[PDB]
Amino acid sequence: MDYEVVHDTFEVNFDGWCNLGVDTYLTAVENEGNNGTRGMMVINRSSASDGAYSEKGFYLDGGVEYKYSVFVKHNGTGTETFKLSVSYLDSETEEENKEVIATKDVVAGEWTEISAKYKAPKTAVNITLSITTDSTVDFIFDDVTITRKGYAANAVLKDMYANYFRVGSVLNSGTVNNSSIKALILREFNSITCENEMKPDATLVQSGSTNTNIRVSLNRAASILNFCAQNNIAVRGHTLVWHSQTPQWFFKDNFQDNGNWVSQSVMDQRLESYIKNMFAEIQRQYPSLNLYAYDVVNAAVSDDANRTRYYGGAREPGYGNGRSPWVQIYGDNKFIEKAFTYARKYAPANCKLYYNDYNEYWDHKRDCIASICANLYNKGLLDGVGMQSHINADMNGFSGIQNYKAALQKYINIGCDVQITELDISTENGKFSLQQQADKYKAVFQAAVDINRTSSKGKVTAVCVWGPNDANTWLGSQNAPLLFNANNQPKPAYNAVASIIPQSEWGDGNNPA
Ligand SMILES: O[C@@H]1[C@@H](O)[C@H](O[C@@H]2CO[C@@H](O[C@@H]3CO[C@@H](O)[C@H](O)[C@H]3O)[C@H](O)[C@H]2O)OC[C@H]1O
Ligand SMILES: [Ca+2]
Repeated sequence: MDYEVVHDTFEVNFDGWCNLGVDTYLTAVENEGNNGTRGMMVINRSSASDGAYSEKGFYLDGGVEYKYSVFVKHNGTGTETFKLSVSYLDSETEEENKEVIATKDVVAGEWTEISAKYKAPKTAVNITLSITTDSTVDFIFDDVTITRKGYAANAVLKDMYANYFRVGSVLNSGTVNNSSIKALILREFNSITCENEMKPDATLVQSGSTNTNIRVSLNRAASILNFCAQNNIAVRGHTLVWHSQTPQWFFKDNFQDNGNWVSQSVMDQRLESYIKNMFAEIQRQYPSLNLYAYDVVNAAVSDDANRTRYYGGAREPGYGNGRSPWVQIYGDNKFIEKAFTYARKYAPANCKLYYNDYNEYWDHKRDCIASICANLYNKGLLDGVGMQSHINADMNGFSGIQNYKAALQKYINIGCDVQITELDISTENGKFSLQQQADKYKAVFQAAVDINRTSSKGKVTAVCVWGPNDANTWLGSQNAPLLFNANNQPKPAYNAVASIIPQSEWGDGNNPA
């Protein structure tokens, strides 16, 4: 058992560990760790199955044997039976099986090692270590260890663009288990956004929320944040307010999907609380994470010209289908400035606040987004406009290079920054070739680089692609819309984008400027 694949020694961050059981609480405390170090306390359990867990899919493969080892300590009376358990999901049967791998009776007051060798089936993905007891006893663990068993800049995006902006991609619960993508991200990208795991419905906790204390959870995001903090990859938060992927109950008097719409002043409380508590938890659990940007409000301007003309861009009130529960409560887009105010209040200083939207180069919508953002920038509330940049491969037309530069320029002319937040470039089911997609990718990065070489005030501080490869895109792979194919081989677009910056100007991707 040579290689060490995991070593969690909670000195800085929670290292990807979550509370098992909706009411269990994890708290990392100084000096309560093994050897006087920082340790991880698990409290408030209410059944032998409650406890703590960590998805380690990033680090553990199916069909491989590992030695799993954790030091634990409890402060009760007599012996406690500790259990280490491993869970996976069978990529065939789609069932979660959890087998207890080590059972060990542990005396009070003493740091003890619990460990065993375990080899999960060849078809196991999402391998998850969890610690529990045979009682509902409180405990503390430290020094989790899993083992087996067998500046010159590189030609990589983050290094090539180190003097210009971060270069981002996206991770999700599924891709976080893909070894091959882990290697890709580490090699190329210095920014990650969670595709879904930081949205309101992935983070809000219904049980026990109240108007002035909305409970939140990073359990869905934790392996990602952990992976990013551990490897010095910056993260964009996505997203605090959005008419989509937000539970209806969040908007209802009794925290139930079918309650009554709440008043504006009730919803102010809940809005502020969600925002305060999201920032508090990120700080609490991943203080070393470079949370460089956050999408405070997402996609609030309507695609409908009638609404941008006569209703300040408000979507239609309601829930689902592009309707907005925010407009349902507030009547209006006034909630936007509210969200940025609370975000300015609780975000770290280095965390830049973005209004993010798509079809951002369509005149009537562009004009409305630019106006909203300029008013916010001027009040000190907003730092940047996010251009989602869900575009196609056509140099001409609705998202062609002209419309796109015009929008990039009008955003930059506000004085704020710009980020290109969710870039993908659809071939429209093969209507456009990979060679034309390469041209559009080259045009877009080239336009960002040009802004940065020109002026001044405004900059493009990130360019991010909405996915790591063509096997993992929300547009479906028939639109092959990213820089790497389904085997992570670089496409023509990658070659193209890698050819814009001369070797002399490359810098340190881990310390971009
Ligand atoms: O059924 C749910 C899926 O539909 C959901 O898929 C995600 C939908 O949101 C996508 O990302 C957005 C794309 O558009 C921009 O306007 C937004 O700012 C982005 O958030 C995301 O890529 C999809 O994966 O997730 C899984 C299901 O529960
Ligand atoms: Ca420790």
